[PDB]
Amino acid sequence: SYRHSFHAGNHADVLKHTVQSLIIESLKEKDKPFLYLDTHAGAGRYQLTGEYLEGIARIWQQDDLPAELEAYINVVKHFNRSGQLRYYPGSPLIARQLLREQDSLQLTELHPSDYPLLRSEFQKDSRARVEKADGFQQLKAKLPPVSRRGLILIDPPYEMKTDYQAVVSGIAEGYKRFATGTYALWYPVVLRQQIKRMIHDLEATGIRKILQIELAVLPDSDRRGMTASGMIVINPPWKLEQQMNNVLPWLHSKLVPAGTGHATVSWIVPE
Ligand SMILES: *CCCN(CC[C@H](N)C(=O)O)C[C@H]1O[C@@H](n2cnc3c(N)ncnc32)[C@H](O)[C@@H]1O
Repeated sequence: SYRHSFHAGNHADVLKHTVQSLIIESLKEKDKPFLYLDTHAGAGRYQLTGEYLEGIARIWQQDDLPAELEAYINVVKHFNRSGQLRYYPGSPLIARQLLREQDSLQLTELHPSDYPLLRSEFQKDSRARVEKADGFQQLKAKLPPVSRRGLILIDPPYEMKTDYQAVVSGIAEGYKRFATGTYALWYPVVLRQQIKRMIHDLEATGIRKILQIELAVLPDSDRRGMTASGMIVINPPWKLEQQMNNVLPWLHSKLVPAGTGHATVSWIVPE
């Protein structure tokens, strides 16, 4: 039975899957195949009361949906053709629906209950390989892709402050093996100081061309839980900065009617 999740489809998922879909659509502009590598792939889909009421529900049926959200929202509608929100597609299903016949998917998830669900989403998809394995080890084992093109999505649990260091080390290892790939790292903002230190750690790797996309629903706080989330993109498609500048004001206005927080795009390290 599909996994239920109180947080699925919230503002952070909206931002993460919007960015994912735009990167995939840019990669599809060239006919050459590419790899989609999902290090922390989850269950695949989520059965939706819940934070989706403040996230995807606020945008998916809007008449003025920006063109930059059409690919993502059309996947959500594919899984909800009745017009009632019942299922939220995870990053693996976004990729399954947007990738072309010549592209490849490599998905990993250690969760003992969610790995079987993920496997069942791809049992009839010959483009995909699903493994019950550590996500960061895939940045060593699966890179570089034989196709020499790819999006690597890194979407891990952040459960203590050593995890923030593990993500940067993992990315450095992937980048050493595949310096031209696009790496998209999702992060939460609970304590801003922890994100500031992670970003410094990422800069200290020497990797260039790192874009930061962040959407906050509340100002930074000491005891409000997750107030924001973002995507750090290494080697973003050239269009992505402008696409996010086009869509972030609309997205923030729909996700946060009270107008609190912010939505920004900027460079951590330039080319
Ligand atoms: C940041 C947590 C995201 N994670 C993967 C989501 C996937 N990329 C998507 O876009 O749909 C959520 C799923 O990861 C698995 N998981 C395993 N262990 C945890 C912990 N400790 N916290 C959260 N998530 C965990 C689950 O399958 C989640 O649904």
